[PDB]
Amino acid sequence: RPRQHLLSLTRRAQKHRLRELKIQVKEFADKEEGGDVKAVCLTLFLLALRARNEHRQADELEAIMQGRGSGLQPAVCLAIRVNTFLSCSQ
Amino acid sequence: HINKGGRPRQHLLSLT
DNA sequence: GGTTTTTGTCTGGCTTCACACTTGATTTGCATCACTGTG
DNA sequence: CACAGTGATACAGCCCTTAACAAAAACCCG
DNA sequence: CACAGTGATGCAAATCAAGTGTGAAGCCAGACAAAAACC
DNA sequence: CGGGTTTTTGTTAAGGGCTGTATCACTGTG
Repeated sequence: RPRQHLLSLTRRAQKHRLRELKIQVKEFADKEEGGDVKAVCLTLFLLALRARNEHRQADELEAIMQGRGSGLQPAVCLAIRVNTFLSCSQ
Repeated sequence: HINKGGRPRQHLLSLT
């Protein structure tokens, strides 16, 4: 049977394409980086995303992995509401 | 073996 | 039938999230009020 | 020399690949 | 029976902060074992 | 004290793609 799309695969049915890769991934992480796998994959994914010209997604991932800056201050929300010529209902 | 020196290896998340 | 893919399981051990009770202490949502503006 | 718009358009800035080389900072040991 | 505002007010609904011990869920180990679409 | 080794950062040019800003003749309260 021909293979299907990788994203459409379930959580369990996608480990047998990555079994033959995580071995060298983690041995490289041990021998060169120190042992971290999530961090080195973060670096690789940021590099791939920036090469693909998806800097918006790269910045979103950087923000979510770093301290979450989500949420605007009430003062700046009021500043936007007043300077952008907006009304309360809008 | 003799140590040849070199710059220390920082965390991969701390580089450019 | 062959071949490849796709799900299923196996037990001990680990981490990670939800809740079981209670009492307040807030934050947030939405209806109400008499009006406008284009004729 | 009022000052903050008003929106479509075009050009500049910043950044990614190729690959080989160059300038520069941190330890080791004679 | 126009309809989308217009913002302040006030009450009701929702979420949470405080205490620790549980349950409930996802995943890890490497390996074995059934369904399903093309020849 | 300074080569020697290792690691960090930048540089050269041809193209592609996203993002930011200047430019054009106008507006209104008079």
